[PDB]
Amino acid sequence: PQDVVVRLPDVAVPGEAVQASARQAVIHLVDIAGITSSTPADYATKNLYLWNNETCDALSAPVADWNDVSTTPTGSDKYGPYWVIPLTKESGCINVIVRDGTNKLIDSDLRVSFSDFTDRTVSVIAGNSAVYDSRADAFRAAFGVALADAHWVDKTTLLWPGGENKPIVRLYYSHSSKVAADSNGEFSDKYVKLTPTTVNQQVSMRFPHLASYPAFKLPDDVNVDELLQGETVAIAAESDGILSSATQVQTAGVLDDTYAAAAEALSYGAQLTDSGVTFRVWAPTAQQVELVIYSADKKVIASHPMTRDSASGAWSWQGGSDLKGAFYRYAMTVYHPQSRKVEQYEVTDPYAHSLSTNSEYSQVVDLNDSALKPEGWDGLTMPHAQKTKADLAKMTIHESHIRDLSAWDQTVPAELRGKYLALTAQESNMVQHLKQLSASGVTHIELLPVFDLATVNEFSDKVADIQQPFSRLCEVNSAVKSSEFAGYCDSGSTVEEVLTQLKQNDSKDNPQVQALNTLVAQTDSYNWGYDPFHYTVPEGSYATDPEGTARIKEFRTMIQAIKQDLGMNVIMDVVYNHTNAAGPTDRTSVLDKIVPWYYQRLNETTGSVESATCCSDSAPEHRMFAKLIADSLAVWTTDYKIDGFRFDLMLYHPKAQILSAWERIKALNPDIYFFGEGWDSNQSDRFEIASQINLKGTGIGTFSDRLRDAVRGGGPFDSGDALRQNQGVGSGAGVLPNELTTLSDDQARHLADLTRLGMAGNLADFVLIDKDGAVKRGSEIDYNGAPGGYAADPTEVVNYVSKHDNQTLWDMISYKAAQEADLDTRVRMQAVSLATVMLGQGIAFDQQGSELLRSKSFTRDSYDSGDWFNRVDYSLQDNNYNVGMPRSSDDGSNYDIIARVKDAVATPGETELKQMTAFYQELTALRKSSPLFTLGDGATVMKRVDFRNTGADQQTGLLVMTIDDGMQAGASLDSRVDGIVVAINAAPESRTLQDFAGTSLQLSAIQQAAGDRSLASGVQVAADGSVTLPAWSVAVLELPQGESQGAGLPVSSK
Ligand SMILES: OC[C@H]1O[C@@H]2O[C@H]3[C@H](O)[C@@H](O)[C@@H](O[C@H]4[C@H](O)[C@@H](O)[C@@H](O[C@H]5[C@H](O)[C@@H](O)[C@@H](O[C@H]6[C@H](O)[C@@H](O)[C@@H](O[C@H]7[C@H](O)[C@@H](O)[C@@H](O[C@H]8[C@H](O)[C@@H](O)[C@@H](O[C@H]1[C@H](O)[C@H]2O)O[C@@H]8CO)O[C@@H]7CO)O[C@@H]6CO)O[C@@H]5CO)O[C@@H]4CO)O[C@@H]3CO
Ligand SMILES: [Ca+2]
Ligand SMILES: [Ca+2]
Ligand SMILES: [Ca+2]
Ligand SMILES: [Ca+2]
Ligand SMILES: [Ca+2]
Repeated sequence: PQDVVVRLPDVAVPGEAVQASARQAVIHLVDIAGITSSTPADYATKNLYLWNNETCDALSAPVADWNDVSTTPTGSDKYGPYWVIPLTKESGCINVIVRDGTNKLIDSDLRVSFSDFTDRTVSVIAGNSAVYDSRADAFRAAFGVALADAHWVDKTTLLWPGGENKPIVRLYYSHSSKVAADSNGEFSDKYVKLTPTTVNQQVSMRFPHLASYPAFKLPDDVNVDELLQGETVAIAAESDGILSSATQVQTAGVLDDTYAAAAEALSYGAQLTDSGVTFRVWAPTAQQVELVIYSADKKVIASHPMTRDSASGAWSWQGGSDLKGAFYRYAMTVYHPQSRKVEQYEVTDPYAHSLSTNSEYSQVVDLNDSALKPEGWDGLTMPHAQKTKADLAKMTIHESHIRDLSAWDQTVPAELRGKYLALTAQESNMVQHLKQLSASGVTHIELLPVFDLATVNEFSDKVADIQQPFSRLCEVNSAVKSSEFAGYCDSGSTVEEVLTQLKQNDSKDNPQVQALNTLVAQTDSYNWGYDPFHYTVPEGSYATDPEGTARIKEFRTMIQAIKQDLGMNVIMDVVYNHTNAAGPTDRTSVLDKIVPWYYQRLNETTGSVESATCCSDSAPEHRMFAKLIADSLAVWTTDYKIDGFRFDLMLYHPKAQILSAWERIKALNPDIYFFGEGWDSNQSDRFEIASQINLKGTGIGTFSDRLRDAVRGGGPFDSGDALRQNQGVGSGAGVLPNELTTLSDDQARHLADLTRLGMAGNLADFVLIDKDGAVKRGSEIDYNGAPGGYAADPTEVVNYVSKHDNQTLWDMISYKAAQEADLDTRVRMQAVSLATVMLGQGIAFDQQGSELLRSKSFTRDSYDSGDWFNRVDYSLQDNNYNVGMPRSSDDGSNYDIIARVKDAVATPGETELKQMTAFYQELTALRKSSPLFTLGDGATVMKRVDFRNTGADQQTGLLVMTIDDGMQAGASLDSRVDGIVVAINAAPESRTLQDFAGTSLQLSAIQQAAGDRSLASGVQVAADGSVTLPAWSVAVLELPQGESQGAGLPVSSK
């Protein structure tokens, strides 16, 4: 009122000094600092460095002497200097650097492509590294709103670097337009002034990554709720009111400080009460929300302006009970900072609980209706207990996929192939194999994404699968008509048949199976599905009918068949760490359309949605997304009876967030198990991440990569010859070397430390003898510079040697096994590999089909490689090995080593698969054959679990583990044995154990029953108590328990 007027510099927008003529380019330097006059700031010291050579070669005679300053401006006007630059051809690009003497002003070897600016007349500006098409663009950028490095973090606090040490600091706002300069070049919209302040600790706690930011203070009476209705720009100016900078404002902090407290007390979605249906959606910044209501054929039949609750920021409307079954969306009117527009669009409900086909509309549903439950649903019990640490330890997971399970199975009814309902085909090969796996002690099926994914089109008409005519492929995929496979549109054979014919002439120089499959991938039904569209509705394409609630009942039918007929618990993979899209445009941007910039994690400076996850990084560190997650998990827990959840990329989540979620779900069902996967994150600066280290002692499990890398060999980044040289314990590291490896005995001995430690459950405090005979705690064994042991209890550790991502176990072994290793040796290598997991104290996890030697033709990342490369054949003809070179984009640089190694031995057939299945069932039956394998508690494991054959002079590749049921340990947990010995001999030599001489040790009953089909076939226990172990074998032995408890196998104090 008294205030200085903030404004542009009173000078017109500059035109162009010179346009370039033929064989010329022109470069303007827009001296912005000078144009707010005073000094004529001489331009003779200004100069260009121009050099050609690689990348850009269009200049005509570049002065390559770096010091030579002589290339000074051709002329100047009041807006600065400019340069006329001769060229060779005028189509191309040039390399330029801009300098004040040998000093320098644009921290970047900048470049001028003539393909963008075809008049070759561009402008730049001291500091910016951008290349503008005119001085006016540059000038406007210089004085226009840019980036979004202002953070309105609570009601009275704005963190912003742009305002540091500036007299005028203000928050401008326009409810309905962009904030911009006047007809008079002034900023006339309303504003609040910001007084410099010091940030506080409540906000330093909340935003540690922003704590070095200049803090600014808002009058205690600012009408916050009105500022968040529109656009909010932060602006800084000098004493004359001329603008220094202006940026957009990230508002997520102040939205939580303002509304989260009230909004967490509310329930969301379309909710059947007894008064009818209540709709509520959280839209704290929206200007309008209307509830549109749709007919069965998707016509508008009502549109209701909703009631905004001023405290929560949530919008609600109460309607009739006849809205049950109606399709609906929210018609939003809302400012989006990305587009700087008050957008208008219809968004489906992020709390949707049912959907129309391909998720176009959300649908009012009562999940409690018996109409959407299969008969007996409410009685469904957990076939396996999860209460105690010992209960959880017995967990043995089968990581599976809806289409992997049934797509190829001719014994599944055609219409159920690739569907939730394939699991009811009680006499299919797939289902009876799973029933057998369960019988032998697989306990858990883990489901790859069955929530609503984005990346399969649920309109069946727009989708062709390889089991269908190839002409169907051409109809729905127009790229096919314009490719080397066009001839097959009339062939009258299926895509499956065409792919089989392409095997014959397929090689590293004719990778044609992959070439056709790549196009199939775009329009088939196949995807892992790590692409969330709606978090709390079943995927529609796995239903026999994706329109409406059909999927809800079919899914639960599937859940029933796994728990009741199959006798297994059920785990869901869940992806709360990202969304499929953000912004106001994209079909699958849901959350970021309704409350823009609140649900995604943004770069502190630009405000861009980060993509470290792959995609649109979500922001689970914000309260209303934490609630969304917990409410979502609750529905899956209560309404779908899911027994546990695997968090994808769990370290992009705050530890406190996961724990808070777990407590909410423990409150509904105390035995639900939580675990997740995580290795990169790099979000440590924003909060304490949900990582392997930090989660110690919480009871949240994590995939361990330690044993995995030690038994598989190498790591996930390997390519080329490293895939072969990096043998593991499972593939003969240092005992049966191949022709390329260099692994020393020490390197091999270290892998074995990682593997014992993992078999004892990868505890930090478990004490063992290392490769050099030194005493070490699990934390003290090294895993690529990190402590190897990180857990408090073994139930915090999930062990595995194969998984959906990266190469399958069989393919790793094929990469790494010595040529002399024959097929049966490779089969036992698979079995010994898996024994380190199945006989270990950690939770046991494994890829569907390891019991069938599953291959993906060396495909490392098969998320989109279709029915073809992920084939699992429950008719036991082969293991899908050698069905073509894998996709070139991701595996092309491995074609050389593949062709070199691929044909060392024969492709596994029915005999080998059947042999492997028995090996597998033997191991899992052993895992549950005695409680000593699954002690549960970490203090119990240290007290009872020990190793032999340790130290520098160990027999390489021979793991000997003891479990004690004797007196030094406490109660006899097994009323049949006093102790157990697990001997895994991953070596070509036979080995003899003397540690148990004259002690009445004996082979386990399970292995003795399997005869010469046992992994222990050929093991002899002498009367003097020595044990002979055949090459490549796994033996489990027992101390028989007498009339009272014996002395067992006490752990030594090291
Ligand atoms: O998200 C990434 C990744 O995370 C997980 O891996 C973790 C792992 O479990 C930990 O043990 C550890 O990783 C260490 C690793 O095991 C060691 O081998 C070593 O790695 C070094 C390599 O030896 C060395 O060669 C080099 O790596 C370079 C590669 O040679 C080069 O090709 C490129 O890497 C690219 C890959 O080739 C390419 O496949 C792709 O990587 C993807 C993964 O394959 C995919 O599985 C997933 O990776 C997860 C993995 O599943 C987890 O287990 O996504 C990846 C997307 O990037 O793309 C790569 C990028 O171009 O560049 C690297 C440059 O380093 O150096 C490495 C690093 O020292 O030490 C490892 C330490 O990281 O931690 C990781 C956490 O990432
Ligand atoms: Ca131009
Ligand atoms: Ca879907
Ligand atoms: Ca696909
Ligand atoms: Ca970051
Ligand atoms: Ca006992």
